[PDB]
Amino acid sequence: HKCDITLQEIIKTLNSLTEQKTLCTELTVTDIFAASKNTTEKETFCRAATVLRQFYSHHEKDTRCLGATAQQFHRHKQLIRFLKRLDRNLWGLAGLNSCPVKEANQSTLENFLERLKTIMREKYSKCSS
Amino acid sequence: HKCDITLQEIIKTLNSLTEQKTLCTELTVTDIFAASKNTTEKETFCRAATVLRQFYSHHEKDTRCLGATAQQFHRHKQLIRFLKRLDRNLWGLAGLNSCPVKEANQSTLENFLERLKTIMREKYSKCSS
Repeated sequence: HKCDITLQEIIKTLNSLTEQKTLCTELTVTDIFAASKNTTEKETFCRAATVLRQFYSHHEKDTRCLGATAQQFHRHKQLIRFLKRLDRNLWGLAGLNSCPVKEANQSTLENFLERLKTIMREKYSKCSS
Repeated sequence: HKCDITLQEIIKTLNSLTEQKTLCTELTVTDIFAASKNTTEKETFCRAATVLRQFYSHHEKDTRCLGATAQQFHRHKQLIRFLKRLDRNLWGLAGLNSCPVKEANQSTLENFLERLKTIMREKYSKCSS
């Protein structure tokens, strides 16, 4: 499903995420957008899903991210919860579960989500205009 | 040719370009990096070459870019001259001349060159480590 409402759902989760700033948004994921050989939309999504799942799963109980204050902690749980939401939407959208993340270069989660946001709006615009 | 010295030559031209700031680096090229379906390394290069050639060719004698002072003019010619150098290196590297730039979203040349720079360092690292 390409022009599915799942898209607006990924876009809405992306929107919230790219605003929320917390201790963990500076940590790095494998820049699956540093490729030149390329894969395919389904692959691409499974891959972006793969790094995202690895991340929150590696940073759910991370001491560097848990936050000192209550305001910090709320942000982290919001981060983890929405990262899971993005993941849920991207897995079913891909319909894949096979992923060769052969990329070496890392990208901060922040700049990663910004790039995902762009790629998704490209999909969206191609689904209307 | 993948692990060719042509790579260091693209990387060196990229390095200079991403430092030089002129009136025209805020103008937009077709974000050929906004794709999800993907193409291939050869294709990718022909495409990045395609947008780059369209750009300098559309902005060589652009009134908005020519610059008032002498210092401004020097920068523009340096911009145009190196954009041509990047193009020369990317065309032969691709070995292609067929390009379907079906992307709608635009990216500022500045943020475009930064992304090319990243993709190229990925190639470079895969050629050594």
